[PDB]
Amino acid sequence: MGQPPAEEAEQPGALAREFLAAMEPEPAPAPAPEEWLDILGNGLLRKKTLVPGPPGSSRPVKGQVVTVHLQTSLENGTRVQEEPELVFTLGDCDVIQALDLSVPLMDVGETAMVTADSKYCYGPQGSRSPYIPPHAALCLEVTLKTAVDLEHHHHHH
Repeated sequence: MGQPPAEEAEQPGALAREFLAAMEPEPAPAPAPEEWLDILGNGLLRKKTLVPGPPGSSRPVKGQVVTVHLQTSLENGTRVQEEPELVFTLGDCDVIQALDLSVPLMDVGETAMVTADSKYCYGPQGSRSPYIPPHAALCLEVTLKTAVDLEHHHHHH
């Protein structure tokens, strides 16, 4: 005996033969989850560690001006902007909020590819080189190469 019988009836009218088949799941190279860790758990802003800190890294604090290298691709793959070094005030929205958060989520020395909705990038804002289309999903690769402490002014409560 093979399998336990769980099939009742014969033909309810239709049958549907092997007519249209284009759903064949064959093993594809590069197993990527596609949907990574969403920074806000909102679905639009996700950070993927290419490398997550080679040495005994440290995550810069908001306030420290950190050097990021970003080269940003469009959701189709078109890299619209490249900048080998951008030093900005973390947490002070000195950048795109996607990045401003991704850095604290990044350890020093790592390179994270973040896909963030243009709304966290340059949706109705537009990017320096290309005015990035609104709510277009930006995929930016940021190298946190350096972090330096330069924030000791003011306070908030």
